[PDB]
Amino acid sequence: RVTDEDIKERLDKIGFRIAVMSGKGGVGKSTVTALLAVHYAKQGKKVGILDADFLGPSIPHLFGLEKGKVAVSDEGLEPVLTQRLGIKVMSIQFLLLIAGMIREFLGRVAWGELDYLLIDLPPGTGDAPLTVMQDAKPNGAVIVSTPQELTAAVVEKAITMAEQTKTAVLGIVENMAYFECPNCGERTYLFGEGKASELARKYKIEFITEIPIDSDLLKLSDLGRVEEYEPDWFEFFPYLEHH
Amino acid sequence: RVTDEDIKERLDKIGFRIAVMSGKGGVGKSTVTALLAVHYAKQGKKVGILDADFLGPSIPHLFGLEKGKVAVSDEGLEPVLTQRLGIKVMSIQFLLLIAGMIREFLGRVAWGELDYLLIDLPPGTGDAPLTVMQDAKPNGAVIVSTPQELTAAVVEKAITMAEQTKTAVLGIVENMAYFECPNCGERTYLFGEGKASELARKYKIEFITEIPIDSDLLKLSDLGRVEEYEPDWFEFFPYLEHH
Ligand SMILES: Nc1ncnc2c1ncn2[C@@H]1O[C@H](COP(=O)(O)OP(=O)(O)O)[C@@H](O)[C@H]1O
Ligand SMILES: Nc1ncnc2c1ncn2[C@@H]1O[C@H](COP(=O)(O)OP(=O)(O)O)[C@@H](O)[C@H]1O
Ligand SMILES: [Zn+2]
Repeated sequence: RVTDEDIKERLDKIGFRIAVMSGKGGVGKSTVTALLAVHYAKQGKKVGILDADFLGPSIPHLFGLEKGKVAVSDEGLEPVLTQRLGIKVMSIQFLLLIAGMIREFLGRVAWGELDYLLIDLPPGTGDAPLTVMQDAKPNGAVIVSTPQELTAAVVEKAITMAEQTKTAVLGIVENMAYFECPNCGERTYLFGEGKASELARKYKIEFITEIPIDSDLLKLSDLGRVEEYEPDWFEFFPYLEHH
Repeated sequence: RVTDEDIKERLDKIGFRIAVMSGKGGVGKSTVTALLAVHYAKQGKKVGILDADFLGPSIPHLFGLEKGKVAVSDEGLEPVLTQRLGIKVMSIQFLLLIAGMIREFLGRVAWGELDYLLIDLPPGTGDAPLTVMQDAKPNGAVIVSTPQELTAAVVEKAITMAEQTKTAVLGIVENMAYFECPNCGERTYLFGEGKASELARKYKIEFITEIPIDSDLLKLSDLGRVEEYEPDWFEFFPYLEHH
């Protein structure tokens, strides 16, 4: 119902809008989203996450927000805040077609004044995540995918979408690329790993990162305490002017 | 189109029909299917695989069968054989609603005389994999799922389906449960691992196995040479009368 100009006055308080996509599911898009929200929060920045993954909403579960309950004030629908860092989260999970539901998350929700709003788009490069791009129109987007699945095609299907909304591709994250034995510190690289840096150099992308399969990030993700995850794989993410 | 009694004379040559299900995708259902077909083939047994995963058919790709091409003889639709071990494979992939397509794979295809016919059901415990059970009616089925997702509920949704077709639950496979550093041999167990043996003991299941995240099985799976994968995680699978 929210007017297309009603969003304007709402997002005018959001300094930068980042979108997190993936060639598919399992790649770990939502977990990465979480870590980029935690990265920016721990730095003192005000972060907001807009869970746009209707298929499989894992954002609320990563921050122990199973207490799905949306309250409404003058500002509108109050997004539940994570306890530890206080990051604002809005997911349809808190409500026990889609083109308009994101329009509402952008106009009715009270994101207040925050520097970043990470949008956790649905998996894939199809229309589903396309519609969200249309109404959101992020300033930057991050491509998330596993090593064994980081084709130049997919990476290009991404650079493609970012065109229909004119959104800069901020970087590429190669999730679950290697493994480090805590016993000796050895690193065993999975087949196809290393394809991130090459694609990035090829398509002129600035940021690149390789998050290994960390048994700890899996432990805390399930317990809903992903905010206590100490290792920061984004402690090199370039400045993004959020004025 | 095949009559429901036409299958009878067809499956009368198949000694045992095993079904491989999963609480969802990514769990590695199709890869496990492949290894159980390779396990039985390397032992001299005649194996047949019926790729029933329309959503994401990975069986043909695991055996380098991208040469999708179904030939038809007196016997009917000739299933393409894997080069190394000669396992018969039938997938809709070789053809560039579903309730009847499996009926055809059971009546038109020429499985000849084989001891085992592994069926790679679609992911999940919904209706999709249910319909396949109705027409197939396996003698045994194997539950495949990741450690972090092996709830007693899901394990029971399985024991449930096996009832509507009266099919014995042969065992539970905990895929990607741990990791072994080839440097020192250390084992790092992922969060939630070990839930297989417990569920099994609880529900009275005989076979149980834990296949670790093996960078090698990932290498050969992509190259379409999963038949060269030397480690046998089924070298303890109980005998199964297939006369
Ligand atoms: N680096 C990692 N190490 C270990 N487990 C991981 C890692 N990245 C993701 N996971 C786990 O993989 C599963 C899928 O990731 P998820 O973020 O849910 O994917 P997506 O958003 O595409 O559906 C979850 O159990 C998640 O916690
Ligand atoms: N033990 C393992 N070690 C490494 N990679 C694995 C393992 N099991 C599965 N994989 C990989 O995980 C992905 C998903 O498995 P898949 O069998 O395709 O799942 P599903 O049958 O449920 O669709 C594939 O890339 C597969 O090769
Ligand atoms: Zn080691």
